[PDB]
Amino acid sequence: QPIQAQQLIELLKVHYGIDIHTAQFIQGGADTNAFAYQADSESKSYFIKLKYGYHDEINLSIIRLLHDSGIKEIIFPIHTLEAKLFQQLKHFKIIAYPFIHAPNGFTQNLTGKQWKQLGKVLRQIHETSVPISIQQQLRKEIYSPKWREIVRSFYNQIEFDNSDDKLTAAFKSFFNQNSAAIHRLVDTSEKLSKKIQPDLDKYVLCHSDIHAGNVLVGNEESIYIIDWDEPMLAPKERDLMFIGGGVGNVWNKPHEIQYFYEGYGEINVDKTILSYYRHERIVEDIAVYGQDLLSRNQNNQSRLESFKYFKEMFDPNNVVEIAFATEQL
Ligand SMILES: Nc1ncnc2c1ncn2[C@@H]1O[C@H](COP(=O)(O)OP(=O)(O)O)[C@@H](O)[C@H]1O
Ligand SMILES: CN[C@@H]1[C@H](O)[C@H](NC)[C@H]2O[C@]3(O)[C@H](O[C@@H]2[C@H]1O)O[C@H](C)CC3(O)O
Ligand SMILES: [Mg+2]
Ligand code: NI
Repeated sequence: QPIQAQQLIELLKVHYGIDIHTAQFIQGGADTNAFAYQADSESKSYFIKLKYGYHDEINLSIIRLLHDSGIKEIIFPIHTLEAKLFQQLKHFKIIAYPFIHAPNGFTQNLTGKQWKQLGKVLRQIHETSVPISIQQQLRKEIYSPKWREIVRSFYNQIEFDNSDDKLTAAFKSFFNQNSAAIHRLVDTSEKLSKKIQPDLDKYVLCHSDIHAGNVLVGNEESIYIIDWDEPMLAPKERDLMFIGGGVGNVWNKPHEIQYFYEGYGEINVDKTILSYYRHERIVEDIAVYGQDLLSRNQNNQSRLESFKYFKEMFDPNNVVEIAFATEQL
């Protein structure tokens, strides 16, 4: 909600030379730095992002590399009048894209054919060669204990309190009920991290967060991998962990996993790194949701979501049960 309709309209007119007659702010949003609007002209619809991050230029750098590489399953930004993929403004950055109406994977299942196409495209991304100038700017997999420590710092905080409101209490209670599994996730991630032999030579370009929510499933063959904010250099397992990973209660049907590899190309998958990620990723979520639900912070309009998502992870056939089900790797 930084600017208003008629304010974005002028900014798009001045910097993009586009004549928009209607623009609406969109809900959801990543949070903090991340606003999204739908702006329409007489003939087209645009999806506008007003970012406030730092890596936006290096990430645009990655889709620029992917577009050069011939990957069509990505939404290429719209050029500013200065031939740039983004317009640097006073306090924020503008990034326009054409508007894609397809629903994400949490709502639309992929057909066997689309599953093959996703495997084919992920392989393409992984096989993509990255210029050393970009590799030096991309974060690398260093198996940081950062999130495991934060979750542990929670261990000794889940105790009855009078200052906590209903939400905080319900969270501590839920935490206590699943304390065993929570420690197991942290311990298994820590354990597996030491069992892994870091071989920088086997690191490929990874999306790092390619679950169903980051896939727009259009008609057919018109699917799109979005959310290119965390690309990194790491083992391919960083991304393969999602196939059959169960994020969002989908992508948890074993028979689709084969459809996927049909296009990715059945190859050797390190079952240990693949298991590490499935555990570590949940540890990260526990840590992020945990901090939000404990800080108490009033401006936390997110606590509601954080709690819902937190518990969502422990549901039947969701990410926790799938990570624990080693026989699925
Ligand atoms: N080009 C686009 N056109 C239409 N909707 C889009 C477009 N890009 C993203 N979206 C919508 O926004 C949602 C979140 O996008 P994403 O890039 O993952 O942002 P965030 O990192 O905040 O989750 C997607 O589920 C989709 O509904
Ligand atoms: C910054 N990336 C996002 C964060 O990691 C976020 N957790 C703080 C993730 O939450 C999720 O893992 C998944 O993907 C979300 C990620 O895309 O998004 C779902 C809506 C909720 C989830 O629990 O299923
Ligand atoms: Mg997303
Ligand atoms: Ni193109």
